[PDB]
Amino acid sequence: SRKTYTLTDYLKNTYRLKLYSLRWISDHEYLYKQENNILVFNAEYGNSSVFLENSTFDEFGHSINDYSISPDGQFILLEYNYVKQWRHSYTASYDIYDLNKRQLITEERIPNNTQWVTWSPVGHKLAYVWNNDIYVKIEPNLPSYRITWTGKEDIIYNGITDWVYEEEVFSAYSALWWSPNGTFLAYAQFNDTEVPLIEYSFYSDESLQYPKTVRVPYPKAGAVNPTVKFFVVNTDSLSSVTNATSIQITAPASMLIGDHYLCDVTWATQERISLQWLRRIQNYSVMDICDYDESSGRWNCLVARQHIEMSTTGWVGRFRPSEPHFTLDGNSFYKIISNEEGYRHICYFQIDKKDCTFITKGTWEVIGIEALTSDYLYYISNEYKGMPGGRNLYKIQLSDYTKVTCLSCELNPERCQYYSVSFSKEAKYYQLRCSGPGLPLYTLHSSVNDKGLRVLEDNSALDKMLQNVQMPSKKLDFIILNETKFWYQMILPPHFDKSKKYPLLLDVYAGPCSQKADTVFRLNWATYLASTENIIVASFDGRGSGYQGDKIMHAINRRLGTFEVEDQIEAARQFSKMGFVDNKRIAIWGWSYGGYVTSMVLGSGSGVFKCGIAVAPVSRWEYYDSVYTERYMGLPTPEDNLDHYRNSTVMSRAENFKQVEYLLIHGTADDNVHFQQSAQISKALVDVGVDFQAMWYTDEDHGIASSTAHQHIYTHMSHFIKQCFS
Amino acid sequence: SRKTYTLTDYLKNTYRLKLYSLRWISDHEYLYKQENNILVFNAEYGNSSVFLENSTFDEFGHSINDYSISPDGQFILLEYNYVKQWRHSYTASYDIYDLNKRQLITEERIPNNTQWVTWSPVGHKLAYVWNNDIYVKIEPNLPSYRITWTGKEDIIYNGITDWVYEEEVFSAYSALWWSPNGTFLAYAQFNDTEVPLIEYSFYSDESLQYPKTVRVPYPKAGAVNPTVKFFVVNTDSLSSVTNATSIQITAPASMLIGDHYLCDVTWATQERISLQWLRRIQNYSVMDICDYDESSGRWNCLVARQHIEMSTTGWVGRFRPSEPHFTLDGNSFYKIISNEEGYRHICYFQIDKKDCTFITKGTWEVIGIEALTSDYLYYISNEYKGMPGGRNLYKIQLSDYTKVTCLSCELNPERCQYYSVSFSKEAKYYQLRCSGPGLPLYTLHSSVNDKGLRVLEDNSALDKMLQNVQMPSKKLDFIILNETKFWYQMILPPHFDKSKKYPLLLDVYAGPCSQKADTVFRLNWATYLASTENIIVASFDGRGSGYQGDKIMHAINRRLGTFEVEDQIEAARQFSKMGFVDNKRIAIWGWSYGGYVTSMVLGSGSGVFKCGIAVAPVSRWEYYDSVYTERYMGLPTPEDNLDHYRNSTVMSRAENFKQVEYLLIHGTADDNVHFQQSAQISKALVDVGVDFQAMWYTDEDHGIASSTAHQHIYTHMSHFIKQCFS
Ligand SMILES: *C(N)[C@@H]1CC[C@H](C#C)N1C(=O)CNC1(C)CCN(c2cc(C(=O)O)ccn2)CC1
Repeated sequence: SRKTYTLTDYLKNTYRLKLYSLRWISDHEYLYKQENNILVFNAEYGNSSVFLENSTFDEFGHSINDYSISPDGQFILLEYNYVKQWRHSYTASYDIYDLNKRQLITEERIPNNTQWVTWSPVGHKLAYVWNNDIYVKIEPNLPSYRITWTGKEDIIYNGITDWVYEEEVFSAYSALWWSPNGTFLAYAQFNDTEVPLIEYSFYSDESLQYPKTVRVPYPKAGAVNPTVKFFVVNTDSLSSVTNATSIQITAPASMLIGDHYLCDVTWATQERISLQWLRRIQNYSVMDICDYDESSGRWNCLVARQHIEMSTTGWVGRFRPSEPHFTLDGNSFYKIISNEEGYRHICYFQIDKKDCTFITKGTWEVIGIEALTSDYLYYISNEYKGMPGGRNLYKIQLSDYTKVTCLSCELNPERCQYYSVSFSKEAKYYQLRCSGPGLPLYTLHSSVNDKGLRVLEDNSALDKMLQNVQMPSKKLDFIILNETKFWYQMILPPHFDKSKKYPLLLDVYAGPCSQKADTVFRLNWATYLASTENIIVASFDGRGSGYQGDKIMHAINRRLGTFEVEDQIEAARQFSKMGFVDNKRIAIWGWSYGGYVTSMVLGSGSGVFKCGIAVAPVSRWEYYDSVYTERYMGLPTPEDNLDHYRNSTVMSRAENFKQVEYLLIHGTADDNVHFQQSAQISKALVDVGVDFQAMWYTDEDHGIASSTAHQHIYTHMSHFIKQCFS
Repeated sequence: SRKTYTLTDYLKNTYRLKLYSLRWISDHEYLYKQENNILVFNAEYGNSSVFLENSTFDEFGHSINDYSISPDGQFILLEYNYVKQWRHSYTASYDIYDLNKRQLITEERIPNNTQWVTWSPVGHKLAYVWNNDIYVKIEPNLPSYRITWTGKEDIIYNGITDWVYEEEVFSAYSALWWSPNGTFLAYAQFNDTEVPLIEYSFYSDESLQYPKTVRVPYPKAGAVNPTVKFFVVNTDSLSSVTNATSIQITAPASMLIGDHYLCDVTWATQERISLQWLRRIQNYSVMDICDYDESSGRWNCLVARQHIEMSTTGWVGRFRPSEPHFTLDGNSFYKIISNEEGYRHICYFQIDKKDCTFITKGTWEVIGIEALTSDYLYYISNEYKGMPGGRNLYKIQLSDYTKVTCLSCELNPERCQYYSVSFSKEAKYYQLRCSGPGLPLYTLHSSVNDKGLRVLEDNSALDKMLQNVQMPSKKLDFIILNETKFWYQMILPPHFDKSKKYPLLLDVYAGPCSQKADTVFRLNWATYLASTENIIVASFDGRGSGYQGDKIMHAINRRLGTFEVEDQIEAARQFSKMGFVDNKRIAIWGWSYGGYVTSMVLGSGSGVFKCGIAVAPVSRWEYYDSVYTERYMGLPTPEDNLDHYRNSTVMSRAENFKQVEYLLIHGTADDNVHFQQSAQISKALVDVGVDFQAMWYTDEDHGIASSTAHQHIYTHMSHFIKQCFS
């Protein structure tokens, strides 16, 4: 009939998804920014007004890529001169616009090249980092107060994370946390003094005669890690002639005994803060609860009021220990932890009591706690229909755990099976975001009766466009591997005929706690391969997968590169045994961890796969960062796990590549997974006489996301797959 | 018929060429090494004896990769622990062996990591460089005399060249010159203090956790160059307590006025040395002839003995001003210079007279002066049959320039048209080396009558093998473009049929003063392409080509990337008009300058070529080194030749690559043509949306010559060509 979803539709993004990104400014109003003007909406009735006109800054003389209204409704922080750094960090220029007098504050403005900026939770206080030092501005137009003086590029970081903490433990650039009402400002300091540096070339624009060398503090497995220190300062007792005084919170002793990390800071009350520490051997973590001492000024963390979280089967937390949610009086909290059965559920704690109480249970897991009222506890879980790849919002009554209600399950079971949620300040209202299996659906509700107020966006426009295109379908099912069931998904070509034999591409990631089989609606490269090239694209969640309990997830503990690749191979082998797969044309590909798995599978000598594509893969764990690698592999020492670090490299399987067609791709400026990793893969293949294909992307990083490089890499990969299958 | 010359034959070197490398130790004898022992031959009769048995060093305990017998016959220098650096430079360990007492010297031995070592020209003195300083040994077993104390890594070089001087001017690591009888030791000192560094990553073995950054002083076009100083020391006037005094030889003023180079040093007599200096604008060069002053100890270079060499059409010399050949008394000399008609011929000079007298003339060129007696001057030229691609030995009478005799022309006109020669100490005997077009043939002759004494090697063995294989044929001919004729060669498939239409591969280099069409016999990749794949491999010498006079060579002055690439297109366009060429399958490939040209040709938008391969190409001249680049391009300033520098880049033609299949290959540790150059090419292609093939070779340099890499790249390229043509 009509056309198919082509490679150009994907690259040029002709079929666009509509979103509904709102920013709650209260328990009743949210701002719905548009391509032009920002509106303010009344959640209850839906009426709206204009918060500030698009023309308001026609003559700002700079392109504004982001705004950040103070919790005051009094000021607007304007971000411009954006310059991306790593995955989360970046620098920019900031201007404060006074909403009152509609004037642009021109005095004592924030420095250019500022690293981080954030308002206080309540007032209009400002805290920012610049040149690695922390500054506080009690008033938009008032002079700033330097809180720290030790900041030093690539060495001492105050209020901001270094490379590894940004990527692997905080997933943020910021390392500062205001107290509930803004009185205190807590921050972290990182010392990269002896951390080795990764060095690589950056060629820049053509006009650069000499390539520059980029050097950054990056600790590879087994190397010297950065050290951290926590501090708290009172933003009210700050003079303007005396240097602010920061109180350091240290220990615990079970942590200070060796290398450790700071993996979480959460304020309980206005004078109570919780901190979670993790040993370098991420087997054991400790939460300290510290209270402010009025007539002392310092903070005390009572031993006995601390809680230990450890595992004997694997590491702690999914990626790190979960975050606690404190009750009004801060004398108790709720947090996700692994069951005695290995399933993650909500445990209820009394700050001075060792044993907690699980308020949920079952062979499913709580993905996260979304909101806590004195009445109910709202959380997301994959309980419904026993599908680990589904996400639903549930509320449990704190007075009767026996009373848990599903708020998303039945809204539209056919179209919606994967939800995310966004509550207002007091959780009076909430916005549900459905992202599959049907077209993304955004709606608004009220917590009191859980009444559906209205549809914010149903993507009806895209719906109309897609009915004139031959789209692929998605199969989400499971297979059985010795007692246990493992899920998978397959993007099936239009007019799928189970009688016919199709070529198959295994799309892989498979890193610990990952999930490639779900109910999410996507418009990606796989859509095109299936719609236009009639290729089945499958993904399988084997041992190591998350959201299914620890027996499965911790199965690859200390053994990266074993079961998770073997299982990907076993899936393929079983997919071909379903009858609609041409086992002479089965390929595999992945990015980053997926690149590692792809390479390991292709070098396994299974002969199952004809060809494969590895994009920015890890080739050996000693090349990757410590925080992530060590979490699963332990330490690369003969006393610990060295032997396996050495047995799970790609280069040792070089000889086996003689049987396959391989495409190795990598960005030269990858700061995460260093080009080095592929450099060594290609070298081992050359030393063994194996022919293969390669492609480097100069000055591109781990995402290979610039507009041009992105279109080029997927175009190159399409050709490779088409050639391998035709 | 039987079999063909396969890719494996080329890669595994199954069909070995034999050589007869001899070393003249006197005017009557020479040394001829064997895989085992070294023999000594009597040129007159041919009888030989063993100089030193192979077993001699059975239990040396070290793999010796090179020997060096003193011009004494008394000692043998043993080279081991060899470690390569750039094209000519390398470090190693050295042990001396006393052939007199057949003892291994163990006292005061040469240090490890020695950068260079050389015997004096007559006795058994030794001069070596270590840690950038010069040392002298009057006796193999005696304490060494330090000569210099300024040596500093990557900064000050004594006795050895820096990167650019090694590659572009001296084509050697060595920068020290012994006087004829060994009395004086002259050397050059290089200062790279402000020379920018090229930096690139070296991955090393898999075990290396953090990649290393290599940094070498390398001046790119227009950058700050290294400065040079010259000194001469009397190695007979050394105490053992006094830090020997080096006498500096400075200027000339016409040189000191700005940036310049030392491009040649030649000793005239025991007390007369000659130096040649060149302006950074390699248009003007001054030669100084200096004399040792007995009651001064210093050296004086009399203006009046200095000769100037300059050019108005281009640069001076083929790659540098030619070297002088002095008559016994050092009162006059001969050297190859450009004619008034633009052809290089031998000119005769009186050391104190400005004007010289050409002793040869014609529309052909003297390639080199090989020997000089009181009676004759022997030289190589391409006069015979008027074909620029042939080489023959000639001897001219000093009494009558009218009497020039060809000593190789007729020895075997069918088999031999390309000669080189090696004279004995007093030119009483000489060995001729025919390297094509037939199999290489080595013979001996006596100068008195020019009588052939005997055949040294005729490669009869290799001849027997090759008869049982279908070898390709070689056609050397020319075409005519506007009055002028340009030569070309084609490797033709076995049983070539001018009626049939064959696919054509244009093997290109085309650098200024290059020659790809000659009568040399070669067993290489092209041999495989033609023999086994039936592909015609052609090469064309257009504008910029050498050995045909300046009109042709200087055509591209200040204009690289113009006529030389255009002509290569014209040649293909001309070949495809001979009838035995499938104009639908014309490919092109090259290395270094050939890579550059191939890239410019593929980006020309000519429509003539279907695909191409560029290996380690130059992409824009500002990225290449100053000495070579500025020699033809001048300086990259708006006051000089900047506009053309910006007009001859490969990336400006990115768009046009849409019409061809391109393969970009580059070693990552290329210290000569930096990976950066291919990195900017790939970026321009990505940014323009052009698809292509690439392949990097980790830790490989300009030659990509490691055993495995070499086999790998030719295998990869073969697949590419085969695919493009089948
Ligand atoms: C590739 N994925 C590399 C090598 C293998 C290892 C894994 C898995 N890699 C990492 O980069 C590890 N770091 C994390 C776990 C990658 C996934 N991740 C993440 C975060 C966001 C976000 O918005 O915060 C988005 C996508 N992926 C967290 C870091």
